[PDB]
Amino acid sequence: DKHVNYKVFIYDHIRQIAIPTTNLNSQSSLEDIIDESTSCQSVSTDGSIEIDGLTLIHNFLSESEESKILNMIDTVEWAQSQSGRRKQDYGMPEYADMLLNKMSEYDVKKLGNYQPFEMCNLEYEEVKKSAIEMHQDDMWIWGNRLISINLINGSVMTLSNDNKSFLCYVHMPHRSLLCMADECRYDWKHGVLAHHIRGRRIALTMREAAKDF
Repeated sequence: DKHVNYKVFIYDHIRQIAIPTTNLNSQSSLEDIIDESTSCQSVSTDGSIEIDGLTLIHNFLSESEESKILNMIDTVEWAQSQSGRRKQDYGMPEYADMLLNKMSEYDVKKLGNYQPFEMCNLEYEEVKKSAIEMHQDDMWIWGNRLISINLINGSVMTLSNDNKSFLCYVHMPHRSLLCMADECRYDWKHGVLAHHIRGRRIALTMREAAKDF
């Protein structure tokens, strides 16, 4: 753990702020996150922070929508990625248009006007011990908003801030959408630890370019 002596926060999806907690650590179990995530509303705002650009929307997809998408996903072949992951590189998929619209309908200001260069499905699997390390995309090549939709199972998106030694867990439930922009995009690195994966999960990624080139 690089985050062993970090200050750990939990994201309150209702108040849309990160509360510090002593009940979590850098090696917290997936259950610990969920219990703290649902119990942090009554906790004090003392020491809390606001992470501008972090947008979690519960139940972004319905079960019909998800089922339709998952069936279309599995027709296409899976490539090999790193750290026990697989991928499908796309823009091309028919279900992209739908997702872009729903994103605009919920919020035209933030999630509208979105033309991503890449749309990528990232398959996780508990048995492979799939994961993605803490990292950040360069602002000179990659743009503002990073979308991620939780298919099959939810998980936890771990955020870090090295300059301030802040660790933050965002519980992403089944069929939730996480948009990462602004501060969250540019001042925080993001990752998903192996012990936060429940069975199989497919993260439906999107990302826009910084420039047309």
